[PDB]
Amino acid sequence: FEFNIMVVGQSGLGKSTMVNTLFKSKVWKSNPQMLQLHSLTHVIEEKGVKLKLTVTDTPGFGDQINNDNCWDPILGYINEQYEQYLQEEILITRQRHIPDTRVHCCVYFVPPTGHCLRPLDIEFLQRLCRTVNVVPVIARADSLTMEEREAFRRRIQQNLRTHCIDVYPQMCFDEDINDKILNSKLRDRIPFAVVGADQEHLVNGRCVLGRKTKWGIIEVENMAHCEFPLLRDLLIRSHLQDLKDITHNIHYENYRVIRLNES
Ligand SMILES: Nc1nc2c(ncn2[C@@H]2O[C@H](COP(=O)(O)OP(=O)(O)O)[C@@H](O)[C@H]2O)c(=O)[nH]1
Ligand SMILES: [Mg+2]
Repeated sequence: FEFNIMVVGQSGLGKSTMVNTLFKSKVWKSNPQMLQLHSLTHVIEEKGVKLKLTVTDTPGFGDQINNDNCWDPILGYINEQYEQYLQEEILITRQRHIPDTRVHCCVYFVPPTGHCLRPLDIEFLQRLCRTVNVVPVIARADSLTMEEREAFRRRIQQNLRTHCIDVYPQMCFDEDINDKILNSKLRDRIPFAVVGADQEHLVNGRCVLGRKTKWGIIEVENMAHCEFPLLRDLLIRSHLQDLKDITHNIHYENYRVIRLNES
């Protein structure tokens, strides 16, 4: 019943706002200077299904002049959870339920530059997708027009293919034809053009999360405004269990194979 998300990206990309946008979404009838990793856990529920959701907010990388090996604090934390799960699994006397602190999905925030992936993003995504499920998003997508979001999305998809970045949902995990059709529609939308908002607003008799601009409000849970519902339903509803299966059966097993061979 445990599910762990981690937001990863440069500072000023709306990551902390996105953590609050998830934890206060209207899908649920239940309302609820950083320099280290901070995990926020809330045992949420939707329609009679209890879920212990944990979202780990990360400090900003890429803000320094020298950002070489800035991925190691994140890659080190992910491997720590694999190592702790492995040590609990190899004990002679084990716990009846091993606590699952492994990251089941990483949400990587791409700056809305409108150009393409930067060398920093490529190096981070290449090493992240090797050990964890990664779903990239176009951060603060409202800073780009609808036509610019689509063109920027396509160029990123081209960068992911040229640099061999297998992003969730990985095409090598679609067995059923129904999965091949549903996931192909998702990969066409990744990276999601997301917009975050932790502020509520009264919009004609409805309470909604949104960003207040000059000529209206950007309802973040409205598909006609942004693609946050696509990211939200993937993580919480449609692909929650599949993310946990791939984390356990693929990523953790790969870590286990390496550790037991070098031992
Ligand atoms: N245009 C736009 N601005 C946003 C969005 N989300 C957050 N912001 C703004 O970005 C600023 C910093 O956001 P924050 O969540 O702290 O970014 P973080 O450093 O990655 O955690 C805030 O002033 C927010 O108002 C968004 O979806 N669109
Ligand atoms: Mg933040």
